[PDB]
Amino acid sequence: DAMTVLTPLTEKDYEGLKRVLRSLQAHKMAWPFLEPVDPNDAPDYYGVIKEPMDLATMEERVQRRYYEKLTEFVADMTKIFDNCRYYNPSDSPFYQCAEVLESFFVQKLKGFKASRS
Ligand SMILES: Cn1ncc(Nc2ccc(CN)cc2)c(Cl)c1=O
Ligand SMILES: [Ca+2]
Repeated sequence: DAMTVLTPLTEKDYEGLKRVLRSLQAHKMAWPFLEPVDPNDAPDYYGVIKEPMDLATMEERVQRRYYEKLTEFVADMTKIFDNCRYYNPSDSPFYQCAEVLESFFVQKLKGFKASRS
C-alpha cells in the first residue's frame, strides 16, 4: 500500500524485519536459501543468474540498515524465489522449497504490514 512504498523504515520497523527474516531462516524448507548458492552445487549458476540472493546476504543487509523502504526488502526476498524457479525445473526439491517458503513469507509479510500501524 502507501506505507510500503513511501514510508522510510524505522528502527522499530527493523525489529519486525529481523523477526520475519529469523522465521524464514528457522523454516524447515528454507535450507536451500540460508547461504549463497555454491557454484560447485549448481553448474553455471552464476552465469545464468544475474542477481543472486540468499537469506544470509539479506541478514547482513538488515543488520546494516541497507533497506530504506519495505519495497526493497520485499524485492530482495522475491529474488531468492524467482531465481530458484528460473534456474531449477518445476519438479526439483529446490523449486518446491521456493513455493512453500514464498507462501510463508507472504503470510509473515502481511502480519508485518498489519502491525506497522
Ligand atoms: C541450483 N541450486 N543449487 C543449490 C541451491 N541451494 C543449496 C544450498 C545448500 C546446499 C548444501 N551445500 C545445497 C543446495 C539452490 Cl537454492 C539452487 O537453486
Ligand atoms: Ca522477479
